[PDB]
Amino acid sequence: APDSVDYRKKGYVTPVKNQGQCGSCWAFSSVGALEGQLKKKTGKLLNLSPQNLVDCVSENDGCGGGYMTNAFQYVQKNRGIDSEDAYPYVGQEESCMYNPTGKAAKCRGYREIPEGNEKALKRAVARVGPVSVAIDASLTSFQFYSKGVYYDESCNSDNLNHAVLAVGYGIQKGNKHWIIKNSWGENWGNKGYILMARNKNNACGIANLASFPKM
Ligand SMILES: *[C@]1(=O)[C]N(S(=O)(=O)C2=N[C]=[C][C]=[C]2)[C][C][C][C]1[N]C(=O)[C]([C][C]([C])[C])[N]C(=O)C1=[C]C2=C([C]=[C][C]=[C]2)O1
Repeated sequence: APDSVDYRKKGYVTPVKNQGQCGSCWAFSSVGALEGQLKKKTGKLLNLSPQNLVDCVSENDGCGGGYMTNAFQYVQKNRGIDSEDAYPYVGQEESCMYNPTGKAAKCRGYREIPEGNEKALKRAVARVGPVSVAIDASLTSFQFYSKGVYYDESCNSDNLNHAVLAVGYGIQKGNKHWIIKNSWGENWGNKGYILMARNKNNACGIANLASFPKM
């Protein structure tokens, strides 16, 4: 077989989604990883509730931003995360209204990939499934990406400002990459996804704050 992987072909990744005017990328990145482990464990692909996270992970700041680890920790000690269906995404923080009745998954903690180590991230994506990663999506070059293996010498691995999901990795025009599921609607980039540079000195800090939930 090939030196690459794509969990979209295993039905691990739900349809692209759109944050709207809410800094909820962390929530979508978290839901993404959770959904992947859920499919892997129960064989059912399902959208988990990003709003549940936005309104209940108090260690984060709702539409102000957050970390995926805090999100996984929350799911763990809250002993559950509601499904999208049971806790719709309204794109604006409101009081926590988590309901045990709509629980569609749980977490048993999380593991973090060694900072800046793309080989470790590769192994993780291989062993586990979709992995949450943080990146530098400042550059306008990132803003209107549409195809190819994105790479911009101007990216700053120290400037992590967006949270997304790594659902695979491979090669293209002889370009090693990471298969990234963004959350700015299917309309953005190649159907919501974007291929980012791999083994290129940790371009855009793809491996500086990666993690996955245990389930
Ligand atoms: C996320 O929604 C990404 N948006 S964005 O609009 O998609 C965008 N992305 C890149 C460049 C420009 C626009 C922007 C900001 C909100 C949000 N980002 C985050 O939540 C990041 C996530 C990664 C760095 C891990 N984290 C925070 O901003 C953050 C973490 C916090 C916090 C407040 C309190 C506690 C933890 O903010």
